[PDB]
Amino acid sequence: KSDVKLLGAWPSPFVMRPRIALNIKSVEYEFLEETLGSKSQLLLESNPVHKKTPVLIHGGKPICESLVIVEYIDEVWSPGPAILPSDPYDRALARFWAAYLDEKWFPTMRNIAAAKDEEARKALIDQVGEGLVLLEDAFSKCSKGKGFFGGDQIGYLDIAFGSFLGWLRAIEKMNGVKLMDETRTPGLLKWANSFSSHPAVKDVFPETEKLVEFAKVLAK
Repeated sequence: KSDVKLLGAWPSPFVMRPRIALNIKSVEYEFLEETLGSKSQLLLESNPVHKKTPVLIHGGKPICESLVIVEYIDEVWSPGPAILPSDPYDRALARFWAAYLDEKWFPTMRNIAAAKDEEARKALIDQVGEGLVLLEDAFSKCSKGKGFFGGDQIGYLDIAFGSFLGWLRAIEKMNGVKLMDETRTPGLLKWANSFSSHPAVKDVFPETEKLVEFAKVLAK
């Protein structure tokens, strides 16, 4: 446990990702929580560049960036279940879509809240919805009719996309929209229960109402 420490604000999609990976590999670790109102001194010297979490500390060495940490964990604990696909092409697709999610989709969803007008807001929501259609199609190709983006087994892209599910539902609820439905995202609807119920996920997965009430705390 003391060999592996995870620095993280909570709740957070990015912090959730290494927690799931560690769970998949059955790795004991201590969770160091960053508390609201200040950056810890350990954070400031572990991640001096970005000053944010997650930071995995493995034998007093810091690894930053949530996806970089997931692949680090996959590689170091290579005995355990594979997190990334084994085929080079499948891995490239998995990395491609996680990058899309982090650089384009989630920033767009998070911008909804800051929209100035109802037109701007609607535009953003439409864009989040179109990204889901893209992700439904990616799920079809990646899953091959199995449970997960990773196939029969939870994988890297499940972790990247699933980490945001709680925030997707909160923003759906708070904006009064259904972005993920049976007509346009039937596979993702099913996968979202498979993911959130997964043994390596369910104890670190947030109640939607929790995140809604928490967004209201943050509003300061």
